[PDB]
Amino acid sequence: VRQVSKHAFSLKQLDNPARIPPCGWKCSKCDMRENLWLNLTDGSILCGRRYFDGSGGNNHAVEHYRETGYPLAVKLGTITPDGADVYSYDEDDMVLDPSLAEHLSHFGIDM
Ligand SMILES: O=C(O)CNC(=O)c1ccc(S(=O)(=O)N2CCC(c3ccccc3)CC2)cc1F
Ligand SMILES: [Zn+2]
Repeated sequence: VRQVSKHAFSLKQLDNPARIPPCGWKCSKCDMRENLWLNLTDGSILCGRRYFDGSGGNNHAVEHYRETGYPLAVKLGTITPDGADVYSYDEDDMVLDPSLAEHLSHFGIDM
């Protein structure tokens, strides 16, 4: 079972966030329109990491975590009323975010 993040009840989300619509996303740093991760601190939309077999993206979301420390990201296209795929860069694991509806509503997203 995925464990609840240590950040789920303490996450600081930045002021004056930009709204995120329900589709049309692109990585800000490359052409990818799939495997995109919404950082829950700042609403950045950046591609997933590259793996040893060539799978995955161009590491833009994990690069962004390394620059900012902003720990949680949600995989766009996985959000339903019951949850989403949430990764914690700080905790090195997929995690549950019981505050995900609040965190997504910060960006105008209705789970
Ligand atoms: O990429 C981002 O910026 C944000 N996400 C992540 O860092 C992330 C990290 C780990 C996981 S994992 O442990 O489930 N696993 C997902 C399959 C991976 C795999 C790759 C090649 C062949 C077989 C398996 C191994 C890691 C899922 C993730 F989404
Ligand atoms: Zn990218």
